[PDB]
Amino acid sequence: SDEFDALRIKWATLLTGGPALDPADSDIAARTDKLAQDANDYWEDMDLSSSRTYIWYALRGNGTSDNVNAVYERLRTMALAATTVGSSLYGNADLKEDILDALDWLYVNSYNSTRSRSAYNWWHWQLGIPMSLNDIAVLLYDDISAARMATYMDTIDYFTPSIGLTGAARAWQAIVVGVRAVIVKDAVKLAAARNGLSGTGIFPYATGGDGFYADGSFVQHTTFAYTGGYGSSVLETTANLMYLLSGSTWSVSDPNQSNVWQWIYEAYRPLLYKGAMMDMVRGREISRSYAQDHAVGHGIVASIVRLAQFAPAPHAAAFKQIAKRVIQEDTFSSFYGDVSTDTIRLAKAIVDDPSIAPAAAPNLYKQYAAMDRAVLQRPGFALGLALYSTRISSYESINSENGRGWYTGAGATYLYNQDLAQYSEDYWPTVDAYRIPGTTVASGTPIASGTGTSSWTGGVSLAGQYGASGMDLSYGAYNLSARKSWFMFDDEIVALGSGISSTAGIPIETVVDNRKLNGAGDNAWTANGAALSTGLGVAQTLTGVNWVHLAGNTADGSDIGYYFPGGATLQTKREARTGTWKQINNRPATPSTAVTRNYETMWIDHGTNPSGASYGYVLLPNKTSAQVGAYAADPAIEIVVNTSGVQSVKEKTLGLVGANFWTDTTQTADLITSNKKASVMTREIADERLEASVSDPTQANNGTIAIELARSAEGYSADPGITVTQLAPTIKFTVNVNGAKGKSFHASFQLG
Repeated sequence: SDEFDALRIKWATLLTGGPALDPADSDIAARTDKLAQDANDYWEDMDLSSSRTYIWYALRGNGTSDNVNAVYERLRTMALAATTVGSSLYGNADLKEDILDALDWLYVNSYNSTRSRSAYNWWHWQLGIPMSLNDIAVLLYDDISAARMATYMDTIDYFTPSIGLTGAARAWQAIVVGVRAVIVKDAVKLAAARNGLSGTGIFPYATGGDGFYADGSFVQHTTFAYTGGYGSSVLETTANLMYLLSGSTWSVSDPNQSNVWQWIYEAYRPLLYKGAMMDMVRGREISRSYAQDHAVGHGIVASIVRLAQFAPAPHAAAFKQIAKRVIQEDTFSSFYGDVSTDTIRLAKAIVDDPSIAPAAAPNLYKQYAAMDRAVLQRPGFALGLALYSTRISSYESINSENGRGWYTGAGATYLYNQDLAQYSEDYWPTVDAYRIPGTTVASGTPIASGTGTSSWTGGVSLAGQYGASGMDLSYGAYNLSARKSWFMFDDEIVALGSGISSTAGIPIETVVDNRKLNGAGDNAWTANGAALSTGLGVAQTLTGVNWVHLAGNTADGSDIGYYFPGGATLQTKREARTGTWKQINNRPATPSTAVTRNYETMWIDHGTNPSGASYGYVLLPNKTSAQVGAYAADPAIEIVVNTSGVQSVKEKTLGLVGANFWTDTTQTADLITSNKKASVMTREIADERLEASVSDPTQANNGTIAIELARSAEGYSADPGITVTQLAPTIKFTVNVNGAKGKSFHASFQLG
């Protein structure tokens, strides 16, 4: 026994769950059964003949990387079914050998050094297949002759001998080289795998391009917000590799590894809601049926549980508290239902320990300046905002995936409440892709995948408790510009639109909301105190609307109210929509099964070729019909301004004033005066203090932002970057935003 053997065994346990994997545990046993059932299904459908042209008819074609990668995944499942203590296939000789025969046959007829390393899809050949093959080699190590292992490992070395890529691709490379290095016992290669994590897109914070940013954002493919997609993969791989090497001669020593803890607290936590990983950060992966928000969120908690196994104090303890909470929070899909059996074992250990208390739910407003995203987390709900600009692309669509992701990041609002299933349960293949909530578009018209020509995208954060965002809109596919803002307060999100103009000759509309209803599609809903019909297939216009109320899919915690300052005319419809995942993910493996979901869609028609059009609505989560009407009788927010120059909203109760200035000219909105493009929010406590935060959303002002507040102060404290020049009779200061990268600067003034 050497250290390599020790490592190999440690990885085996990570795959199998270990020798102490208790079969009495309801969930552990529930998993060790589906594993065999799936293996027997594959083992039964195999072609065990010696003249076979394929292992599985369903996956024939030794050239289509897609099918071959799937073949190796199946053989991986089978290997697991044969090595997981508790499987009704544990230690089966015929199964082990039938697997090794398949591998040899694949070596000679498909996966070998005679093929191009860069053939479509390079990912399968260099990362996908090797990751499965390495796992099979570890699991069936003892039943693998030297002759066989050579063909397996030599081939993997040919495809991925080194680590030289970035982000996920880089981390994936590390785990390929590392596990193999363990199997063949190459301390040099294992040292290189360890060192790979210090590379671009992983441990070190990115300031541009792919990687994790200091502000919490994550980007991949240069211009896409990807915390929930490639980010998840980077996390999982980095967590698995680090855990593997922890304590060994190759244990990660890079001090930047501590950044990983921050990824959890800053990059992932604010974007999780009762087990769901917000879709706005999952790129093209929203089009994958096997990766809807909760399934993905489960994988993220699985990594947290993994880190909790070796992370230093007090992170391990905190990770455990985080996982425990998410597991209890998610009553939609059992967490133990789709994570590794080893994750179940470790998870249960945390959940059953009384000394471990569930972490508190996040409560904040966060601006992810680096990826044009923003989130509001509160008790009972969460709002995610997806924007795009000259820096972040509208959406990503490659390899025939996410072809209808058009407006998923164009001022799109995502509301999370007690209806944990809203965005799962086949939402993406059935929702109207042209009517993503919160967006302003040319009816039934798409836009291109790419960055915009506007730099003004982002917002300001007030001490991480309240905030405001904005997106200067100007699509390239057709003519349509507008100023769009969102103001996040306690339990109200005010949305404002102005300068809505177009010469496209296409009806222009703004989507107030588009929600998936219950199976019957009969969610009650009301307008101005009057109930509206609940039937499906009914379109109807609501004119002179002050407020609307929609009942959620759950008795409590999922109602949504909508208040319209000044009243509005609403175009709506309630319909059953059918579609297939194949329609948004055109890959042979994608199920073509038809699914039907019900929706209540509401939008404002601005007509064709509007000029200076505008809208203003307030989202009121978790309020009953009675409460929405109560609000309407004395709304807490007050629109200060909604012109193409400035959009401002005031929240009477909290003393909050938010203002988005869109031009480089001196302008005023209530107490706030600005001389440049800026996102500003102030909070006033009568005769106590005046708080203020300011950002340069354009991330391009190389000078300052001159602000003036119509109040007289007695003193102040401020972030460096802010220089105060006057406190009386009015407040005056400048914010040095050169290279601020969209961050907010905070000042606090003492009032007499």
